[PDB]
Amino acid sequence: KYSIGLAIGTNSVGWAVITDEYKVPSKKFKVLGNTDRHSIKKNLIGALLFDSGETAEATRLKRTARRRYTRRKNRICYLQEIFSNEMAKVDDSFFHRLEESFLVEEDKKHERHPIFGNIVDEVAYHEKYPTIYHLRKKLVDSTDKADLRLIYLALAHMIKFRGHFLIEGDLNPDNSDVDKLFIQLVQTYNQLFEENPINASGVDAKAILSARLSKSRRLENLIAQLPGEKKNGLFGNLIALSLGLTPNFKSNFDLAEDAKLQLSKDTYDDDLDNLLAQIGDQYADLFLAAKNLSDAILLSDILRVNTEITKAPLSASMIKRYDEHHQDLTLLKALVRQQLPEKYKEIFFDQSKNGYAGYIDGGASQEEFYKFIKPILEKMDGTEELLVKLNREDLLRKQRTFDNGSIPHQIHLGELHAILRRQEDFYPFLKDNREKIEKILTFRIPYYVGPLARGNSRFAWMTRKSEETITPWNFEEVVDKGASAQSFIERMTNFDKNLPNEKVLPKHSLLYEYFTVYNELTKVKYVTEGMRKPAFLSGEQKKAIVDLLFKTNRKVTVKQLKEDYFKKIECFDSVEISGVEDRFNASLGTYHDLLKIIKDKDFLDNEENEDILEDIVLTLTLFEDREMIEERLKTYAHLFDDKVMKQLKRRRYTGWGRLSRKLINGIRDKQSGKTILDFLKSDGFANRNFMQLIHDDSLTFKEDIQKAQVSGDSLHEHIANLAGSPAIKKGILQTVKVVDELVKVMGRHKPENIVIEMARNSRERMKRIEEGIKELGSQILKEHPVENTQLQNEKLYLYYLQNGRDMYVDQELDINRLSDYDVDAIVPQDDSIDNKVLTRSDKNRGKSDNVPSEEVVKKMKNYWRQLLNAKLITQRKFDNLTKAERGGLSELDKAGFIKRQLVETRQITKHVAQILDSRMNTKYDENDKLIREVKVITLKSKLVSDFRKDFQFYKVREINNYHHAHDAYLNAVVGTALIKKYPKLESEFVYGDKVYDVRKMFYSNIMNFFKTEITLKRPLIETNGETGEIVWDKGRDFATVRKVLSMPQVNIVKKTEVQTGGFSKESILPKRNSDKLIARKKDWDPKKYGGFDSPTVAYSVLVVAKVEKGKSKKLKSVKELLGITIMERSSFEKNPIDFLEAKGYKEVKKDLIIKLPKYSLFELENGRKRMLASAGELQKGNELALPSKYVNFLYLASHYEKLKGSPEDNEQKQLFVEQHKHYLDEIIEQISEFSKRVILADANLDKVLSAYNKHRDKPIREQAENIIHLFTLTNLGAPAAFKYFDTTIDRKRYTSTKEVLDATLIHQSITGLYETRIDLSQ
RNA sequence: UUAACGAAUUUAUGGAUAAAGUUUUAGAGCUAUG
DNA sequence: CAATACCTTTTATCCATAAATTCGTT
DNA sequence: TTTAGGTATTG
RNA sequence: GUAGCAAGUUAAAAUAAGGCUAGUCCGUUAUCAACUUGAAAAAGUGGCACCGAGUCGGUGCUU
Repeated sequence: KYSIGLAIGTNSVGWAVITDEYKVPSKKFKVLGNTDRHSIKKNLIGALLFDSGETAEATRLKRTARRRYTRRKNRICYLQEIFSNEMAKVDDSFFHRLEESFLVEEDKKHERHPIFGNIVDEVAYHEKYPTIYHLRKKLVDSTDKADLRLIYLALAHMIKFRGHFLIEGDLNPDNSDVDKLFIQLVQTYNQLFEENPINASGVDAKAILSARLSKSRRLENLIAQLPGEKKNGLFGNLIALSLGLTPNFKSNFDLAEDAKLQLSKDTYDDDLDNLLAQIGDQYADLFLAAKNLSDAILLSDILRVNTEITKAPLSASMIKRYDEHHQDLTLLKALVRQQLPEKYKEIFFDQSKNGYAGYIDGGASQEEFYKFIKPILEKMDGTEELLVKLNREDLLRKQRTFDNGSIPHQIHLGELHAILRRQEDFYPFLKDNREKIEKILTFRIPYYVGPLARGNSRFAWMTRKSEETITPWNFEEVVDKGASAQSFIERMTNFDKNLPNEKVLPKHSLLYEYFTVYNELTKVKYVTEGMRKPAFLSGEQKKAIVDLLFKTNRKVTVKQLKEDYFKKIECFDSVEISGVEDRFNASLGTYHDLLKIIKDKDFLDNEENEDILEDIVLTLTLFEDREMIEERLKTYAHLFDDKVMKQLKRRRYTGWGRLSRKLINGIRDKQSGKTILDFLKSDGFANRNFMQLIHDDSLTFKEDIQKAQVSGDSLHEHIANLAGSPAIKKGILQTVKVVDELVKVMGRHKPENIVIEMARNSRERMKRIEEGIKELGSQILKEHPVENTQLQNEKLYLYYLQNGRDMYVDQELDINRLSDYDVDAIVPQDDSIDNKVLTRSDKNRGKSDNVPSEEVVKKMKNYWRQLLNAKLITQRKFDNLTKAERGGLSELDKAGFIKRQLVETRQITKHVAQILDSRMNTKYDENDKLIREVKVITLKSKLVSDFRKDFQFYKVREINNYHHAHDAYLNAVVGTALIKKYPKLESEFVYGDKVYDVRKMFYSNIMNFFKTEITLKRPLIETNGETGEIVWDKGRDFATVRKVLSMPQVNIVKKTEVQTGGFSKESILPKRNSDKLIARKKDWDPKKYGGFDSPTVAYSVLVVAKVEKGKSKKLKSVKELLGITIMERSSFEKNPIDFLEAKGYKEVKKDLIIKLPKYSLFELENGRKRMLASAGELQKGNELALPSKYVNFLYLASHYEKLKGSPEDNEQKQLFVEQHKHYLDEIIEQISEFSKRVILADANLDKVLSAYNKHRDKPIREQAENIIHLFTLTNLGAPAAFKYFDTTIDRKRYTSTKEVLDATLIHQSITGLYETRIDLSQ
């Protein structure tokens, strides 16, 4: 006797209940608690607000760095352990000095100067090496035995910050000059080729090779310069190889098989010698030189500066930055003294000012500093070098900046190696550990391995050869690299849907291939002259046709079936094939790829081999790493020739199948003894399909399957499995939590109907006209020019693609008056450009029931073709216009018109249906078939969207929040109505499998029967034709829908949420004497070191106890709100009382402590409502019930997108504006009584009241839209800033929570209907 | 996901890296003047 | 107190799986 | 990409 | 303490407090009104009809 309608969203679930006669019911509700209100009446319509669901991405990203840091302190710890023994010979407490660099001298346990204890040599250190980058160059270059403490600093500084790993392979410091490497490339080529020598001469390899241009475009430019050799010539392939590329040297040597080489792809160190052996080892000396050039080019963009003098280019690159910075500072500091020496104190001494003082000591960024001084630079003379350096963006540069990290880790290794090479002569431990120390810089946990766990990480999957601790140097022996890489993909590979305990098989599985071919073959029927009736293929032919045609060629066409098997083997001269399409969809693609390599067809058929062949494709599909395949396949090398194995490693397969082995060949019928595959051949004269095999109550598969699946799952996992945005799953879980409570209210009765709905270019318009009159060549673009912002007006925009001519009339159109001209939909209602057309009269097409008539098509069949070839209309736009010559819009073509519109295409909503439908219908009849008690309808969102605009139920989002329940009411109404008159469409809307045909087919505008009068008659009492059931009464029902819409009480609930996440604001705050300064790590008093600030408050707790007051220390009873933070929450839950006493409370009444989560609800005094927004802040209580005539008004007053509808109704819409023009004073009057009652902000309303008095002379459409902003003052929520016209009005925040503590607390259930009220007294 | 196969984008989940920011300390501030 | 103003770490790179979505095919 | 709660200081 | 002037670019150390299961691991996603029952997961609990509508009000019947 009822129906539920839902409207699911991101931040809200909408819900309304509808009757046979479409009233929304009401009911008296009991109220718990100590308050005198023991019952309340509430309408069975509402909505549920909540904060959006948050994606794990933000969180995971924090996990990367959380690890990235606990792995970097570990990398420096590895350096120290090597030095620890040897350094103690040099400095007893060098490292201890560093560990404590952060501690203040009062807390420091050693000397204050780290590199050396003494103040005197520490000064001279910075005196000679102002940057580490300075020292790095010295540590690379000198031959002198430099102090061990310094060597550590340079090396550790490279290991602390490596640069990136986006290059594999090695680069060298020697390969910097491309010409010196280029000539070495030519120089070698002539020491090998005395018959066709080349020459360097006058080519600029440096500029040409190292350019932003394409790795191809640079190629052509170089061979163009040299005397004219071919890109295909040997030299070009060598130039091509050096530029990252994939040359084919087969052309020059004319080898039997093509061999191609890339300098990023792995197959290179191998590919050289496999090709090189045929040519000879002498040739290799060339290719290494070509590789060398490639490395010169690669780092050519990264180290742009000259670097010939030193082996340490990067540090040299810094030292120039520091020296340039120093030079230009003096010149700047000078030139300001010279001409403008009044501003200089602001510039170099004021930290706040984004000056150089702000740039260094203040927090000003390089972009902020640059912007700040660019004006001052151009007021003083000599500022050219300075300014050309500022547009270059290289002026007074810091050394460590955002743009580093374009640096690849290799060039650091080049300096580390150089230092290590220098000083190993002086320090023995260095020579031994040089390999061991470089690996620290070089190592990187390979991603497929993952976090190195000991079963104690949810994320980790790796496998260990020995249970011992992992260092970068023993990684290979302890970590089972491969099996991790298999576990790596396997944990993300889908499971078998039918049997979800077993892993899915590889897509190219040989077993899967057969399964896939025999399943298409079992349903093949052949008709021949001899036979009376068509018959399925039998067991021999399936087993014969596969052996005969599928093993012979890759794809099997139907013509091959009759000629190659039917005629040749069965000697049937003519036959007809019923089941299959033209070619067999399935293929034995793995069979043949395998066949060619091993060349042993006998090997492929012995079922003794299936496990051996399956494993190769499992290992062949799974693994990325060429090294790894070999370790796995070696087990098979005895069976196979040594040449065979070489090809197998090459073949890679990508992709995962649909079904497990256990499903196809494992599961067996207890009675038949046969498997699914074995039933797929030889099923008897009745040959059954795969789906058919599972769905036979006689066989054990329906009994075996269901045993595995029930073994079901809880809702969270049922919900979490759903694919799509994690925030919209919150609305889904909540929307199903909503439905479950509604049934409880209706006396645990199930409802018959359920309607669900979920809701979901400025310059583009200029270019489809720009180029469409360039191919037209017409001057209508020049005759009238326009701007890019105008084209969101429909009628203006249609003119331009049309060229000013009517498709229905063929005449030139006036530019000024388009209001009289109609926008015409090609198909009677689509509002897109694909189906919209602009003509003076929409009747010129002919019958408005019909497609534009043959009379206009004969006039304009050519003109719309000019517009297609100029892309001024789309083929769909054209094909719908032209369709009048293919018999017009066919009944089945018109069926495609409406049917496509009605059904929800979105896969997520469908699942929502199963969730509800399978959660509603539990009973099963005596037959296996399901009992369809509740009908789950999924409604499109546009259908209701037009319904509001059509039928005077206009929606305005921001005045109020009721429109969410309104959207649900309107979904329950339009849905139950559409299924009441159309059970044939039950299958199309409802999740039910029932059955619907397309054949039936007069108007393709589905939304018509509601209409009392329709633009060209319908009775006001509607009934289904066949059953006689009365479905819609236009006179009786439409009043109740406006009556329901215009209701002043709806349940609006904000889901209460404990707050989770980060402890506090992330910033480090400088030292302070505040007691709100949170310690960063225990030993650091934030007053001395600085700490955190601004904790997030998880939830507030209510405390009634005594505290000490005054020097008197008299205990007096206080009742207040304590804010439990996230950091605090752990301690609090263990012992609330002890935790409380530490906060200062005494004599705490434990029983009465109430944990108040965010958004908690309090009613105080005259029924104004306050939401607890924090321990110390509050949020707005109630939503303002502006009467419906205004909502309908303000939507029409706002004059939404001008007017879309028909112009004759639009005049009435315009008339409505003026007739109710005095409402603007009534609207503002509505707010004031609502403001005074609930909102308690007089301060603001008065400037508001004063603002509205001022703009009475401004037009209504301008005035009405600005009035809308004002409601954000009344909106339930958080105070926020709004502006009227030109006046910004600040927010009024409620910085005290006193008033709440003596009020009544409202605990509300998910719908809002069940309550428990608690009056608060001490 | 279509029939059925492929391709691509986007979103979801995960791994391995990088460069900045922020905070305390170390980089003897001097010269007139109480 | 309650106004009033101010504050809130960011930006890159590579690899993988899966759905959903909108293109293609012989 | 802006929300809306901490935080400190004023008239 | 004020006025003059020199100066600045670099570094170490922390990067959610921290936890035990001490791993080159883990620590910001999801989930949550209330009350009874539960270690949790989870289960349990709230008569109806009519006239009406500024945020639910009244009446009749049962209770």
